[PDB]
Amino acid sequence: MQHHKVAIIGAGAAGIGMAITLKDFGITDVIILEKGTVGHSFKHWPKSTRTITPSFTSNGFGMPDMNAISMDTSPAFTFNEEHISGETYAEYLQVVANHYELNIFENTVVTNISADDAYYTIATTTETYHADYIFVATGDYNFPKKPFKYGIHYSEIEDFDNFNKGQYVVIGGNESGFDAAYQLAKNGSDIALYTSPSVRLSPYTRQRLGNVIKQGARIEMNVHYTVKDIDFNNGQYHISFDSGQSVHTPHEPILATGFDATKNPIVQQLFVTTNQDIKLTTHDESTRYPNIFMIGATVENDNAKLCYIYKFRARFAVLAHLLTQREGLPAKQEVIENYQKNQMYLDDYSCCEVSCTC
Amino acid sequence: MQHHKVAIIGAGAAGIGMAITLKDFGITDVIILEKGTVGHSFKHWPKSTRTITPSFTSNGFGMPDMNAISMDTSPAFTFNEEHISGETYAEYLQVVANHYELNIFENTVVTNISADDAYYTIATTTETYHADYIFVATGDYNFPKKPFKYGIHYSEIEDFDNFNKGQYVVIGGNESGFDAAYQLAKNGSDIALYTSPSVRLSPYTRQRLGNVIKQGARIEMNVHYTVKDIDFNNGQYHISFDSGQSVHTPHEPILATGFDATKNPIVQQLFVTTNQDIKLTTHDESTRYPNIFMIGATVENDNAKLCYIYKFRARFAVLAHLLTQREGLPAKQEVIENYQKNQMYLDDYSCCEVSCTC
Ligand SMILES: Cc1cc2nc3c(=O)[nH]c(=O)nc-3n(C[C@H](O)[C@H](O)[C@H](O)COP(=O)(O)OP(=O)(O)OC[C@H]3O[C@@H](n4cnc5c(N)ncnc54)[C@H](O)[C@@H]3O)c2cc1C
Ligand SMILES: Cc1cc2nc3c(=O)[nH]c(=O)nc-3n(C[C@H](O)[C@H](O)[C@H](O)COP(=O)(O)OP(=O)(O)OC[C@H]3O[C@@H](n4cnc5c(N)ncnc54)[C@H](O)[C@@H]3O)c2cc1C
Repeated sequence: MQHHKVAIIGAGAAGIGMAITLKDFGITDVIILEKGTVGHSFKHWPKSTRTITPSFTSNGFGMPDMNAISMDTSPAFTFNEEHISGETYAEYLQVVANHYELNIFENTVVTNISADDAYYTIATTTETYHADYIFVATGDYNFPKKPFKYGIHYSEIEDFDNFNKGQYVVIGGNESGFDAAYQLAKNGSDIALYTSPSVRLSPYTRQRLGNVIKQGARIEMNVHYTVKDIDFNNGQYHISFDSGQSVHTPHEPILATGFDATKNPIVQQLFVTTNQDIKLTTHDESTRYPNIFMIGATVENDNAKLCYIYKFRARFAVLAHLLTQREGLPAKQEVIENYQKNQMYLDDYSCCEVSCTC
Repeated sequence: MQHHKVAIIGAGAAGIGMAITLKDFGITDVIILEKGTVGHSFKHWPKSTRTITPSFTSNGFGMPDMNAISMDTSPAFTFNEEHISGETYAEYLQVVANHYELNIFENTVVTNISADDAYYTIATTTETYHADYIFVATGDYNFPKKPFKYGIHYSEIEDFDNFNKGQYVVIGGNESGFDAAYQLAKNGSDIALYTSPSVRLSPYTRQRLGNVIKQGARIEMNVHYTVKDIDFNNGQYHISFDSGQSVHTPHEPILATGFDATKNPIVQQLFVTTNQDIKLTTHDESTRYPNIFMIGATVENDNAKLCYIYKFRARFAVLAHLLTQREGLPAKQEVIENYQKNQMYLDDYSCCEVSCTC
């Protein structure tokens, strides 16, 4: 019934962060609608997965803990950990949501959003809600890319310890693929990795991988290979490539293949989704519906992929301000200045240009 | 002979960083005078010591790698490491010094600085130099606190592996003391730690310490003890405390006791050094001599201890600007704005107030 100012779809990193930022800009009539519980995606990381980005409570001197979604919070503070488990990060989001008294509705699958006269109407599996501004914060963890007949996606592994010691193949040479190799190899398995790469790799994964290898771990990498299909016959898996002889392997291959936000129905209803790409204005706004915005790790602008918390969280306050100006309210320059001083006001993508001189 | 604009005493983290920042503000007639080689202190860390602060190349999106001493550099970039060895950090400072073409004079022990009419005169063991502005960047690693008859200071250990497996005592329950315990315990020794503390500890050291302990390591901590003296008699070391029965131990105790910058002759000549405290103006300037400043980890203001790279490096550009204004040159607002945007313009200590809400 209520004519809410804001509805945020999804109570993940981006939705919780955005709700806190909106509060700082004086916007409190905000509901968050979540299909599972706060931090759903993080709770479904494999058990051993840790953030590659390290948490340190540098919050006082100009940059908040890189994994924090608000200026005054820090997983390193709450948990005394540097590399955070998904389970711990879910709890971080719960601790922060409880503290800032966010109005969140769990176990509510948003099914349809449409325009009415005075607001947007939000159909869910629970009840209907209404709001002026919508922040689509739905991510993509539930839409992993599974292009072949077989293969276990990284996102569907509960615990790499459940795999018996043996011979495994990993497809995708990225952060998750090398993590998969490292998790399996640390338990004594032999891994073959096929990739479309160690040069793009974060220090955390690079050092962990290098240490098990330096200690004799058997991890091999084949570097100019693209998988055509995976089939199962004659008691084993057969990986066929575009250019190259097929390969056979005893256990199901692990796919570190990525995800696709355009597969989300809500994204399809609210944005132009031309080609696995979500079209947004320079203010992260839908080009179809006004006052509908996209937030989180799925925001790409080909001036920045925004896939890290420390990147996508810098947009929150830029949108909160825009919202206050469209509402005819004065600019909250005390607040805008805190965000700017703490690296959380990315208003110009021209200066996201990341490159070191040596 | 030359009437230099600037002389920086010390080519450590702070001296190299300050020279690069001065260059960005258009001040290039800068000499750096170093008693050893670039990064001398780091080269004399114990071999196993790593920065507790993690390096990640976040440089593009508003905060440079926390261990970097300039905006456009990153040990994570150059070395693909997160927790940096002292040896690697020395090389980082050398790579950056070579790239920015700093004018550095190694193996030059500065012995005396005094006022002349048109500039300051700098007596060294090599030759005499002259400069308008002096940045005292001498640190304190060579003045460890050794208050007892015996004890091996943490800073004088080359390699914790050289200690035979056995029974050790560590005095001081801080980052270095817990590192000492962890290094010895990981090689199977039993450690007794005496402290004036795990709550102040960084995530990196907390997790490493907790892991060896969880794996059965024998590390014990006695928490309300102050060492009076250490003596050696009857084949062993005797630790006597203010309040408490003495203790006896077979090997020389390891002191994680800290350092004292006021023991440096150059600091004594240029600052009021009342009580292990160095008196500075709100612009890090000497209260005795104008245009003489203190930079680095030794700058404390009881509004901030500035003992971390990410803290003390934020003062560089504030001083560089002050210098340009005293020179009657226009404010370089392009530069001032880069520094401000990258968390490296700490002009007001009132906002160094570090405290998380949860
Ligand atoms: C394995 C892995 C490791 C990562 N490691 C790092 C790291 O080291 N550092 C870093 O900065 N980032 C990391 N990330 C990247 C990024 O931070 C995460 O993807 C993060 O989850 C992005 O946050 P989000 O809010 O955009 O999405 P999510 O956290 O996925 O939140 C989306 C939420 O919306 C909900 N939802 C979806 N559809 C609906 C609907 N129809 N109705 C209601 N609710 C819905 C979901 O249940 C979910 O909780 C990692 C990601 C992955 C997958
Ligand atoms: C063991 C240890 C671990 C640390 N870990 C971290 C970390 O995790 N993260 C972090 O941010 N900081 C860390 N630090 C804190 C701080 O960053 C270091 O102390 C750092 O060395 C400070 O840099 P500096 O330039 O002020 O001093 P220094 O690096 O010590 O530089 C001073 C230089 O001046 C030279 N010098 C001294 N006297 C003279 C003279 N008379 N004439 C010419 N040259 C002279 C010296 O040779 C030396 O090279 C750590 C420090 C120690 C001791």
